[PDB]
Amino acid sequence: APRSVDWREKGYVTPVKNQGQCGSCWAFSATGALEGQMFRKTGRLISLSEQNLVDCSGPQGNEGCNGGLMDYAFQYVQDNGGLDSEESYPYEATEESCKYNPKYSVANDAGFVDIPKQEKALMKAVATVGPISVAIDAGHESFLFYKEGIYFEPDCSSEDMDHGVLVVGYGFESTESDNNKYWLVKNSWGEEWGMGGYVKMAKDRRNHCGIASAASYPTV
Ligand SMILES: *[C@@H](O)[C@H](Cc1ccccc1)NC(=O)[C@@H](NC(=O)OCc1ccccc1)C(C)C
Repeated sequence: APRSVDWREKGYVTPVKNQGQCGSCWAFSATGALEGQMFRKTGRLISLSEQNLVDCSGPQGNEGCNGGLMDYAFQYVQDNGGLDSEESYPYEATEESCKYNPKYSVANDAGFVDIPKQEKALMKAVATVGPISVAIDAGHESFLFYKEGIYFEPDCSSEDMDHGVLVVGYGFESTESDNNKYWLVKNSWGEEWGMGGYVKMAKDRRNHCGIASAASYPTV
């Protein structure tokens, strides 16, 4: 596979968004992965509605601001036959009744692919598919205050993930410890967080923070 991948340079990725004070990371991860696959198919990058998923994907198993799963989000778009754009169905950071309107749907998918729980398998998917939805253990003060460099948290769990994010690539950079590989991760905490809203997470370091444990993408 390539040593370095950055799907932002290919036009697959919208600007960093902000979920606010709502447990809806899973919806931002899902829209990001679907935004990439819709671009792959149509050549048009359109921001998609997280509020659509928060409000409407309950029947697939999601719980709005109280958590959810990207796979469930991908299931909703398939079962629902569409997903509205972000401009038509903007984000309110609160759970409301479903207001989906198919006339403003800009995205569809025919299911989703679960990536084996191997960092090598995740690398193959990022190199060939596009941005991938992943779950990580982000429940550490070090993650809140991250600014730059490769993020490594010794107390991160590979099995207790609590935060959905989007792998848009991977790469390397020389470091003190010679642990130079990283996943390029788009967060949904606004661009003031981290590096323009992005973080470089340690790659090939015992599945750090569980990044390969719950990876998937929509089929478009
Ligand atoms: C990210 O904003 C969100 C925060 C949160 C963590 C734990 C519990 C609630 C909310 N993280 C997730 O949604 C989390 N999902 C998760 O733990 O899946 C289990 C689940 C919880 C609630 C409803 C349905 C499933 C990420 C995506 C792993």
